[PDB]
Amino acid sequence: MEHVAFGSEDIENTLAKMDDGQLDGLAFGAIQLDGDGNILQYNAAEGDITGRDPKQVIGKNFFKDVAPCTDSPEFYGKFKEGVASGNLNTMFEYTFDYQMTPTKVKVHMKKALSGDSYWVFVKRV
Ligand SMILES: *C(=O)/C=C/c1ccc(O)cc1
Repeated sequence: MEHVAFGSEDIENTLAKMDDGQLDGLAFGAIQLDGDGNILQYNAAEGDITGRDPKQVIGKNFFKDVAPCTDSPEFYGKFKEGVASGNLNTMFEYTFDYQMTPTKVKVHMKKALSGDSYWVFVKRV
């Protein structure tokens, strides 16, 4: 076995129905979004490094109301491509340095199978 897997234990499935402790003990924050970039879920992993938390970032747009860096052609860019492609599936090396310290993370976002969503999993590096 290797370290925590990015795709990990079928996140999307565990994020549509949640797991034991809402699978918040992962190493990659799992966030969802609804046709606009409105957070649907966030989990405690990423929210534990920055403190965002889901109940707090709930309603906050993860593109401009939570992270002002994801509103670019590399983060929201591949998101506007996956949303218009009908199968969001992209990743990229990003750095969360918003009002805080310099964070590094390998991102991996895909099209949630809940019916039509968009989740961005950030795996701290
Ligand atoms: C860009 O500045 C992103 C910042 C960010 C993303 C995710 C988090 O949990 C915290 C900050």
